[PDB]
Amino acid sequence: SSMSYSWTGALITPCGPEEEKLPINPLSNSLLRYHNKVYCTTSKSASQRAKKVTFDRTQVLDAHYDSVLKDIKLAASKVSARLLTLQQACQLTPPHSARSKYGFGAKEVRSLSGRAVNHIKSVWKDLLEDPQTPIPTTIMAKNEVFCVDPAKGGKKPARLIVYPDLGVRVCEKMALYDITQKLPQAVMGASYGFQYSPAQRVEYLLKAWAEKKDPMGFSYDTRHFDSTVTERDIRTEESIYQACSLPEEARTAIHSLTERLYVGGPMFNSKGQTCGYRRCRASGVLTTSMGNTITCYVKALAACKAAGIVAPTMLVCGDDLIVISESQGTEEDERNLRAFTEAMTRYSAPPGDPPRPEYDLELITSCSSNVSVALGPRGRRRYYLTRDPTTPLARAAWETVRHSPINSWLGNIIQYAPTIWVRMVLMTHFFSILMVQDTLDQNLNFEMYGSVYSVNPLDLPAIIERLHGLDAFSMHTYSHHELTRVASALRKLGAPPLRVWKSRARAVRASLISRGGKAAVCGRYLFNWAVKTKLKLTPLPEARLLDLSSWFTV
Ligand SMILES: [Mn+2]
Ligand SMILES: [Mn+2]
Repeated sequence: SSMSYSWTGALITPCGPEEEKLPINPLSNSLLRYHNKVYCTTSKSASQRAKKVTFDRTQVLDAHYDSVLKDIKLAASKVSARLLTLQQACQLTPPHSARSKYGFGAKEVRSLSGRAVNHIKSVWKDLLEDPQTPIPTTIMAKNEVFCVDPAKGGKKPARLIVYPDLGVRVCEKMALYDITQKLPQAVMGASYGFQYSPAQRVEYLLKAWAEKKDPMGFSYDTRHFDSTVTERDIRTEESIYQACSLPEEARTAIHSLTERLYVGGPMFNSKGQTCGYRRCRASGVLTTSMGNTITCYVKALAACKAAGIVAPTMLVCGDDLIVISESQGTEEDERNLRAFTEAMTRYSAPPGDPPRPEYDLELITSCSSNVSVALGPRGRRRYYLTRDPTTPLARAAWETVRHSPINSWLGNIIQYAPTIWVRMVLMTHFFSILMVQDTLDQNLNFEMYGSVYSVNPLDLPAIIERLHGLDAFSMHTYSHHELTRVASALRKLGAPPLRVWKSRARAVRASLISRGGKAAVCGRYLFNWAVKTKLKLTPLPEARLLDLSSWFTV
């Protein structure tokens, strides 16, 4: 039926300047050596991406899909959602959000400037009055950093980002922001993945695994998910939104945004030239995350019915899915997963990599992470969330005139504090850098799900205990998979091996302790793994007074 995109031949041009690596990387050339391997995706590869995601979608639904969709609409109907005032929506605009073609930017929006408020007022009226004229969007290449993979062609091409003007983005929040805060939990409950901290995610997956008599689990991820979303998927998303109790003015704007923006529209490059036409999800609209997660859930739950998955417990984040279910024996499990994949392919969610049943929790990777196991000194098994450290380490080494990688370091330290690579490598490097700079007490930003939280490095012990438990400071015996992966990624990036990081951490620890105060607490808690004679760590009173509850929610 419909093509995901069509193209005029105009270039996807850069949105301003694209940074050069410099001949010296002074903050990370003591972390790793192979800086040649660290690269940033740019508009230069945007055309290769465009080719890869342009294809004809043919979508065939069935009675399982219809039954699931009915249950989801009924679940939606329990939600009451309100319009945000124009001013409320204005003040949720991030401080550096891309400015408007109409001579104002995020600063004016956040301060309720007269010019910006009046312009947005007219954008909203036009939404209530015109349910049809397509809204123009800008297309740009995502700039993000990876390590070269020769096994996969060297450098990945940049993702495509598609977004409307700042005035429209404010209007989207007026109509749909409150729905984004309520709909996913309402239709998915515990299956909604973007409500869990790493430790809570682990706990959820362990609980599901344990309650199967004979558990089987698998992961599923869709190839180029946004381009596989059909105009009919998007209209079905509106009908799920419309299932909630909404004032009529919201219903009118929701429909108008769907027909004029969400289902498709023309795309212009940063130079204003017409560039193509979109008939799929625009990654950049307010409903991208919620839409992906709900549509993924509809298709996946229906495909579970198609395939005969027994007693499925799901975890869905965007287009990432884990299903833990009752095994029917490996032979039927293999067939069922093929049925699952075939059904998802009919629903227009074809697989990136073919899914495979697994019977060991460590071997299932979803949303770029997996559960692993370490011991204490106790022999007591402790489970925690980890991931391949390759991309975390590459981003740790991106340094330009415009970009400092230190927030990146801190983010990984916070999210993956129990891991051996954070504890021995990133933590060691982080405190070493900040000590030599004498900036240990200068706050840094932790960035997660579009929010920024101010963090003082010297509070990391309390933050980590609050998020991960004191066990995060005493994991002893890591798993074979995890040791292999971490050693391999350090070799791949030219970083010192773990034994060298141990020697460095002994020195960092001694320096931290010698400074007394909070710094000494960092040394004793975060680097207890480094010394032969372990100190007995006790609960930190400050951790009880931390409300980190919004850090890993939307
Ligand atoms: Mn995907
Ligand atoms: Mn994915």
